[PDB]
Amino acid sequence: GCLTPLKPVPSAEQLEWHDMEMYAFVHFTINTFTGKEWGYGDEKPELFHPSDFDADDLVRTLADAGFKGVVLTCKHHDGFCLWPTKTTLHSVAASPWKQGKGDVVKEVSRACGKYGVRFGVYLSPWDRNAASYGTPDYIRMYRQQLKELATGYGSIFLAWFDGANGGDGYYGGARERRSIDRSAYYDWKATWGELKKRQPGAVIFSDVGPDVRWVGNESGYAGYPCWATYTPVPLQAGTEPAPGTVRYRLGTEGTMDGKYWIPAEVDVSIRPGWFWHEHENSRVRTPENLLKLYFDSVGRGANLNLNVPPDRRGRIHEEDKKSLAGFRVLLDELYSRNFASGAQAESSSSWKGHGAEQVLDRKRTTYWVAAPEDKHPCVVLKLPEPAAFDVIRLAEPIQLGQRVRKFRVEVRENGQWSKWTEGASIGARVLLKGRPVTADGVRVVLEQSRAVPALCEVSLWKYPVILNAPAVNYDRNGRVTLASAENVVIRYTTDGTEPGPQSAMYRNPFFLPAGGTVKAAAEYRGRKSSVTTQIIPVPTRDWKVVAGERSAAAPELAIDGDSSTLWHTHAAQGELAPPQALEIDMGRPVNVAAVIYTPRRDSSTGTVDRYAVYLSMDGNTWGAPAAEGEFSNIRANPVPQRIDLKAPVKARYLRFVGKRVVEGSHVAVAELGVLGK
Ligand SMILES: [Ca+2]
Ligand SMILES: [Ca+2]
Repeated sequence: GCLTPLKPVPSAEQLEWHDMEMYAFVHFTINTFTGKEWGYGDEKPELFHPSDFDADDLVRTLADAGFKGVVLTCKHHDGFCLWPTKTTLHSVAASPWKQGKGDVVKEVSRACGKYGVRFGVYLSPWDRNAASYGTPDYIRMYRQQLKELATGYGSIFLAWFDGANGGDGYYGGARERRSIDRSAYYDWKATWGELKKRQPGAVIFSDVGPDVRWVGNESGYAGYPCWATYTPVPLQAGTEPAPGTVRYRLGTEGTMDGKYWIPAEVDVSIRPGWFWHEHENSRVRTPENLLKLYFDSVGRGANLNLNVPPDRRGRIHEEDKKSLAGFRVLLDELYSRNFASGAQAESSSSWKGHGAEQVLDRKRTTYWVAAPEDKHPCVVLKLPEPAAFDVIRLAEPIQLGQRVRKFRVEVRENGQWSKWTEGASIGARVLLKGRPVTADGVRVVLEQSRAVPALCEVSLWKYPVILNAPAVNYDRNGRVTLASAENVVIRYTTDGTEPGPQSAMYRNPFFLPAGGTVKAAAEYRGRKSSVTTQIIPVPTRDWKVVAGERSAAAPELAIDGDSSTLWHTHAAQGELAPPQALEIDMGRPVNVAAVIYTPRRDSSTGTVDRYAVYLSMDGNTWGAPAAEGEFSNIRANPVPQRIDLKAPVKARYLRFVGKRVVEGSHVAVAELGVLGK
């Protein structure tokens, strides 16, 4: 079955790149040691002194996360080079890292070889230290740097050519603004030709790059359809397309029937900034985020390039490693069971031996092709029994072209077929997520295509369960109800320990008539979730309101357990001013140790700041205040406030006196509770 291709087609190196699916950035240079996202160029190389670098750890941590390549920023915009280049001493050769000089590029490419992951380079065309930048001599220097990187560090699978500029820089002390004709300065054709002479197996990235294109954003999403084909058009009509001179937002979806084959890379950072920042340790993308990113990039037909910036300790930070390990666990669960492996494949037609069955081995080299006859080609998978799934994966033999243009996927439930998902492009691969179904039949219908269609993979998958922390709710009876999105086991503790994997399971609403602390956690297939911790106050069903201004709002709205219900003293007669008091008969002698005041959410009107609480056992003699003070920072942060008693008191009657407020001049209590440890 030697079938006729559909121009354009990818090359062998582009096919390998596609099959990689995903790979990593490592933004690491002197800016990592300045705190800047873009360096100026005046940095002393003294400042590149990573304490405890270790490249094996770096590459291994990335490879365990499933990334198949590492792209190192060998020189970023600041112009400082991570290897002892012969073009400048604004390199590691000047740094105290190592006795004078080591070589980060050598170590990272060596570890990439050590762990079977590809190695690629980023060499910023815009050099902000080279005093020759703007003159042809900088082009000579840049060509020598590219030769050095492409001569002594093994195979390079991708070279990353950033088209971004921005003008000013140190430029060897010039401290000047320089601009270059981006569409002609770097003379890209010859530089890239020489590079691909000494690295025939490499792939060129840039906004136009003859091999891989930029997705046109840095937020981490390609657009569906994300055609691999692409025809760059310039920003300024007439100029010649080049990195930084093309309508780049068009690179988010590609071009329908393009003239060239430049598939898309989704470069995105695990953190807001491309380089390591300490104040971003709390903003590292969660594994669920990274999986969503994986779909919105890989599962749309593009490839993923996640940036993991080593800190200025020279290591991937602990948060980054935690998130990467979680992301690997989630990708592994996603591909635990292929609900198509074991199925039968049928087709509306076939051509010269490429039968339907050929889509079950997931291999991109074996494929089904329809006959140039039926205008509605289709592929049916029949399953051994109804199976629970929600994700389909489709793939084309892209080496023969990209053919599918509009397509749908129908599922068979309860004996009947209904439409489940649809789309436009397939290309390298597409992950379609639909409604969760229990089905034993899948139909892929290729509605329209320019050339006789073909598929190399049809596989079925269950999207991993998002383990959201358990909701812990309670009524005025102490009846506690735990809940979560379905199909999760919930463990819980009431003493104060953390919910270990051997803690009490949740089953039905349980009781806690003393007031305490609940800590719950969700579980599914060995993977845990965040721990919800909730303090349950004492029951309030025997509580009656003994004293409190009624002519405006019913005081029972402050002990009804609903924070969205409001007691106030803002009657149509007047804004009756503080102090406003609530005397509560608790119905039973309670051993109170804390008082909870829940203010209103939407406003700061009526919220109290200075408070007094009296306790008694007859409601007639109160005495000195049982507690006393202010609610510091309740204006900007109106949340439930806790009055811890200096010493626990046993009492039946409680008087809460709001003495004065934050804004307005009536008192407003949303809820009022009591804790008795
Ligand atoms: Ca196949
Ligand atoms: Ca209330």
